[PDB]
Amino acid sequence: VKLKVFHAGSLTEPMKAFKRAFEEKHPNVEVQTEAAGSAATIRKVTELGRKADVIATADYTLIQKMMYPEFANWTIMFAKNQIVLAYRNDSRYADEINSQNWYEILKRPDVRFGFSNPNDDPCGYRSLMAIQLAELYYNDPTIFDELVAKNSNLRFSEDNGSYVLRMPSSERIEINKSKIMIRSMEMELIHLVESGELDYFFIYKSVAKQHGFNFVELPVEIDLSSPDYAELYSKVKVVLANGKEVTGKPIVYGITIPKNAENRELAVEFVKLVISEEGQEILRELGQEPL
Repeated sequence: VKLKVFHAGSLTEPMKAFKRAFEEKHPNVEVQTEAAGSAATIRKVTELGRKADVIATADYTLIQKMMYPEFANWTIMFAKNQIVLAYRNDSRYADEINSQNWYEILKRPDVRFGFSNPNDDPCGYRSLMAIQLAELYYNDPTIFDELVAKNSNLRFSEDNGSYVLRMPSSERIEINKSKIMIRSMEMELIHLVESGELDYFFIYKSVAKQHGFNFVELPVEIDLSSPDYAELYSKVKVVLANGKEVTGKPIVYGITIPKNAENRELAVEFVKLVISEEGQEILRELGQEPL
């Protein structure tokens, strides 16, 4: 039996461990995993005609938003994460950057950075959310302006302390290639930093640690990690090109079994593994703390 599991890119390393654990208990099963940004992952089912047994996203709310009621009808929340700014030892100004000067380093004309496509990937909208929340935290209304809006056609508008970014369609996104690179999913940015095409990238802390990158921790007030800062996070919103609206929220992953799953019984057992104490420990060892 082939169990089809489509998941957020940031779940790639945990999914290797889940596959191994599951196949140990179920010798007649091959877990077939595919990584993509969580919205692109869900569109495999909602637009590209695929059948999946398990969908796992980096933002639990996308399952309800994009799949209910025709393709799914429940979601289980699991795991947390945190946005950081990652780099290599050889990245320009690596020896200088810290939590106080990070946005000044990124503004330098000889520094290149990346983030993923918000239309496809929660890490991408969360990265833009964090940079805009920085304007509030540092009381500096030029950070998003100078890093992103002047280097793209991505812009937040402001009203009484709340901010909204309306995404262009993915084909209409424009980026200044001398400063920024984007990819559909955050995991693709790893290759660009490893090749030297980027100095820095916005990424989850878990992935930075898994892949051995250095990173700067961003303030808890902007990095979407903590339930205790939900009221600050909620001051930013991104309207994705498909019209779905995502608000800044503490990062919480989600899992479901689609209505068209072919292997429902085994899918139930796989979901049980992910959310079990064993699954929580797999995730914790790989850098994602439990709810």
